[PDB]
Amino acid sequence: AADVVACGRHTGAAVGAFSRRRGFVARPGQVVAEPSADGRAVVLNVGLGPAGSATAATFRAAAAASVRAVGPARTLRLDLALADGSGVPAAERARAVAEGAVLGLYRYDEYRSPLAEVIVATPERRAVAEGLAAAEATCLARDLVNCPAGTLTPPAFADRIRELAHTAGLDCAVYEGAGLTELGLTGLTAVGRGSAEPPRYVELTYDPPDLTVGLVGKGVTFDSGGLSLKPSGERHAMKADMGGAAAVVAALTALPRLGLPLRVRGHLPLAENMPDGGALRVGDVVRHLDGTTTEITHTDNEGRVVLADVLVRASRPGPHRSDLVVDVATLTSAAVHALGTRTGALFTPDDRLAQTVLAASERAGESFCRLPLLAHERRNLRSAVADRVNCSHRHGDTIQAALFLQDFVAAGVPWAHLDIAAPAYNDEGPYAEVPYGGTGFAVRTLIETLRALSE
Amino acid sequence: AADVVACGRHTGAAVGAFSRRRGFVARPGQVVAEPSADGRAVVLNVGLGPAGSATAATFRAAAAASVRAVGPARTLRLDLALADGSGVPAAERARAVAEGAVLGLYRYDEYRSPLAEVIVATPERRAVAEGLAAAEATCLARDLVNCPAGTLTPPAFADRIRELAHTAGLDCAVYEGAGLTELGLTGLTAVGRGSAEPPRYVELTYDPPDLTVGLVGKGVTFDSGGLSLKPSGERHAMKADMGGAAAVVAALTALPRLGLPLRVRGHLPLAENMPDGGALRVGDVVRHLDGTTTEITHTDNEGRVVLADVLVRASRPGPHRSDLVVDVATLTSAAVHALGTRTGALFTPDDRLAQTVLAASERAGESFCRLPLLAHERRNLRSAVADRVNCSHRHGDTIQAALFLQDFVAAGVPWAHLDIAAPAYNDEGPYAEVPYGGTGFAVRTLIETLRALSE
Amino acid sequence: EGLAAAEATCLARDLVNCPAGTLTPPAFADRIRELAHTAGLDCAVYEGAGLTELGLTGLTAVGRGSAEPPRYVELTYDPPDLTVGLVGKGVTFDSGGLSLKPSGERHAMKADMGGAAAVVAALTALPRLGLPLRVRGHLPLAENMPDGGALRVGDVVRHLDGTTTEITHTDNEGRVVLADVLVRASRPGPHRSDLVVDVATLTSAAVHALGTRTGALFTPDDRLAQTVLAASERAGESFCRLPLLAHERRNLRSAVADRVNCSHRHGDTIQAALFLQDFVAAGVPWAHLDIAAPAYNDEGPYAEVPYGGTGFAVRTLIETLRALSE
Ligand SMILES: [Mn+2]
Ligand SMILES: [Mn+2]
Ligand SMILES: [Mn+2]
Ligand SMILES: [Mn+2]
Ligand SMILES: [Mn+2]
Ligand SMILES: [Mn+2]
Repeated sequence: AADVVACGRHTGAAVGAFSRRRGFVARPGQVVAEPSADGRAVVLNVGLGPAGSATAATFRAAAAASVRAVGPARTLRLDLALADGSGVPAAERARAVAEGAVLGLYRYDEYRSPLAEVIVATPERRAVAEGLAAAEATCLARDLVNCPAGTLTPPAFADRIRELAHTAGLDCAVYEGAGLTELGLTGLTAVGRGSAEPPRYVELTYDPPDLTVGLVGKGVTFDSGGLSLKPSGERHAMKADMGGAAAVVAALTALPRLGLPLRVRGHLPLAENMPDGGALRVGDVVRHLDGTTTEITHTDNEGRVVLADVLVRASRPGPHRSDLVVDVATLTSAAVHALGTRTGALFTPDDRLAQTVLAASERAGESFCRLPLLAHERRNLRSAVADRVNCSHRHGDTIQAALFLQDFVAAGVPWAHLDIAAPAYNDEGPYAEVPYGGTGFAVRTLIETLRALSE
Repeated sequence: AADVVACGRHTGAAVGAFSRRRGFVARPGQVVAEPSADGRAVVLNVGLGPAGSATAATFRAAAAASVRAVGPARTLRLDLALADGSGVPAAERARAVAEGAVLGLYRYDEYRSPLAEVIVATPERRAVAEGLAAAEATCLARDLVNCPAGTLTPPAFADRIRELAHTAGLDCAVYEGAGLTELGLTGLTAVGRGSAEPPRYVELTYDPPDLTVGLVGKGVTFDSGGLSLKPSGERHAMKADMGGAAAVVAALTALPRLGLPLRVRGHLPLAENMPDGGALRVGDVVRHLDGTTTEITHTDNEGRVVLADVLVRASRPGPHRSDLVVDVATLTSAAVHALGTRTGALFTPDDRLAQTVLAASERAGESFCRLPLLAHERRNLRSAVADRVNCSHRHGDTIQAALFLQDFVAAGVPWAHLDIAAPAYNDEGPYAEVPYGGTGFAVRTLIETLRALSE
Repeated sequence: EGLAAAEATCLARDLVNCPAGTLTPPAFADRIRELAHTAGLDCAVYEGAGLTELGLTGLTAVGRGSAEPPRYVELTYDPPDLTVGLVGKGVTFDSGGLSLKPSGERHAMKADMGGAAAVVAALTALPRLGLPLRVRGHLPLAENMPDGGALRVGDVVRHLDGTTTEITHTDNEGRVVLADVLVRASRPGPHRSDLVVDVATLTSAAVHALGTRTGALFTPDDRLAQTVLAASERAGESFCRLPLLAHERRNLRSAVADRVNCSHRHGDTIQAALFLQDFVAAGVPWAHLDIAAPAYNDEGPYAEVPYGGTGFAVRTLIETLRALSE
């Protein structure tokens, strides 16, 4: 039995006397190992819960639990997708089992000083291939987020995107120094100025021969806070503030494999936010690409300032025309207080786009909830000096940040904003298919959203 | 095989192909379950590490890991103590396996809305019986510490000690109200006054027909801080501030089973420290039983004030004469900063008593380190008003608290002080034989110390 | 002998009291060079590219944020008459780095080179005493400053022994700086350092338990412990031994590297000692002296101790080296 075989069991399914004696009750993610019938290999009995309540997430989580229980085995065959009786069709089971296996195997050992084959048993080969690709993209995002900021600097991150673009056949332009200055991304330049690592701006285009979607990803490779320095003695995953950029890049790398008939452009501002003799100051004013002005009332609300000019560039009327814009950003720390650590916030004025993103997230097994663009919170954007502030010092910053970003989206362009600060990094232990640390959150939601949009 | 049999394996010992295929490498506490040879029951292979490095703690921890992996089995036989090859003699193996099994099975489910038999296989029946008794005493302390303070009030705790004394044949006197006032325990009375639950004082004596040892246990059943109220938003196990009293009571309950030829008296001041219109005030002075005075500079350093008069009573020259005094107290929060969460502090001027307690702790597998009674820290006891303060507001409070207690021990009486604030409560997850929450720390050290003293 | 021991102590007092803007790492290296020359001690100063070649990546990473570049100095007392290695933490100014020390709390940030001061001063006294033993001083010198190019939380240092440390708090910089020096000092090689003692104003957690006038001693070697403690008694300096608790190693674990420089949990004094232990070559006896609190007296003068820099550990070291030479 190829070293280890993992069998999915719904509640009520038969297992041997040994599994029963060990307490196997088919609880989701429960794994009991036993010798195979011939005594030459290992069987894992893996719980899928009641058949009537099982979802694709159940299969995804059960696959992750299987690969975690593999021990020193060289080969693992997952039969989980062959369990029927639930409402989850075979193709969705196969896709989810494939995702969960890759996501569950993920390790980040690059900075530390025998499993050779995972096989998914199913006729749904296409679904398996899609699952593997989606999960591999997620793991790419995980690597990028986990990467120490001293390795993944803005220049190094730009180089990495260039290499990934080259592999995938994606068109890539990297802007730096004077070339960057010409673009008028004054938020990026101002925020990035304090650091010894100069900022970068990268555009990625997936453009198959077969609507144009713009993806904007916040790539603050290290967020210290700037002069409004993050308190020492509080823990912050400061290197993880490029999770939005990671999600966008990774999603873009998966599109050529899927062959989606839609044009997608990625827009990635990359910078460090550092304290320094030449750092952006509280009370300074940024004049943005659209001529409007932002007073910097708190240097740690840097992401919205960096994204502003990119949203103008991405959405402005011009050559070939981006029909809709989605931004992804580890933007706000206020959200998590209400929503908790595992749910992202979705903002959009477009109800059908909201539905498209939420349904995409459900298929992907990623938790989002929509928050309203409350008109009465615009009063908290007011500045005594400029057109707006980047920080009100009042409650409601998650909503205020969304309204701030909305100011820079050209009139009539459908737009959605994904604030993923909390779910982008897991500071608790591993659970299900999610490791400690960088999660790659939103990659799969984005892929699913782009699929629906292409249909 | 009696549902489940647990086999101890040192590194290099033979296991079946299944255990090897699962990755069993005899790592301490590693458990791999497999069917028995006849297919009718369960075998647990349990790691004991290399034979040359195994200690009694290894066996204790391996036993705890065994009982945790039992599943729904009705009977468990531990063969762990029959593994030889290590330096741990058979009797010590049996004692430790017995302790670990009971300690590992411990659960505290009283306030929540199939295992019927654990058997230890060995000829060392006496050692097993001693291990079970020591562990049962530890679990009694665990229950007392875990108990909600609203259930274990000072009056209710006094009643519980009375019941335990009655079972064991121990002489017990409970003092309350006017009877308590007569004893002159003015620290206890002053600290306890703010609460609606009145304080208690309990004396327990083990007095077999076969030296007199005095045990003093801090029994603050709930420490809010008093008027110097503990900051809300910081977590404190305020109900666990009676861990010292718990350890002393539990140790006393084990002595009749062991039949130690020594007289041991327990002295237990019990109170709540609460804010109230009538609570002890910052700047108030307590006149103690020896006529000396303490200025209350911080109401949250209440334990030393409560213990002071009890130490005078316990050590004063008088009827039958207590030859040595050991106090146990969850006293200080400063210690943990240096020593960490799993090590108690030991203070004594007596080098041979220090050695006796430390060696006892080693046998028991409880971590202590001796701290010095630094003469230059007495300057931090000075008060502008009284003979001493209960808080210097300077670094070194763990040492200062010990010196404070030393003031009340009658001249020439050997004395040791055990500060166990951190190890008395585990606020991390369970590990080895230690659960989350109340640990019963110091019970086994005390029993081992009294054994050595009786020899 | 008393005058010489006290004069060495006063040299350490001067070095600690010196404003950090005067006693920069380059200036401190120059001062050691001058003191070595007086005493007849062999001295090598490493800087820039020459420093880079040594692979002291902890020192370089910690020191990078400052405008004052780091230095590394080796001092050898080598009379014609065992080889003892002394490692001294020389952070000439510890601001905290990006994990910046809170403003409104008082810290003697210039005093974070007290360990280096004690080692240098002890070495200057040896030629006067004529002790028959070879003693090498190893002094990493740097400023820990916030800057656009400062070491970041989450960065990984790859040390001279190939092992890795994740920087979870930039204010636990001393252990990171000392790591590579301990590898260099203890590695098997030419003439062979038989034992290593490090002295460092390392930890702020200790003082909570021990108070302001007592240093912490760590060593797995019971006889070396006794030698140092008895030396301290003769010198009138207060130390207490703390255990190298095996169960505190779990708090060194990192999700990314081989270890962290900060657990954000209780027990950092012990954890820091275990961290340093990782870099001492197998079989080399080692002791660690954590003297953050007693190195600087922030209360008024008492007895023979002034306000400010105390020169703590100089006399203990001299007494320890005397006993070791006998
Ligand atoms: Mn920020
Ligand atoms: Mn940010
Ligand atoms: Mn208290
Ligand atoms: Mn208390
Ligand atoms: Mn520091
Ligand atoms: Mn330092």
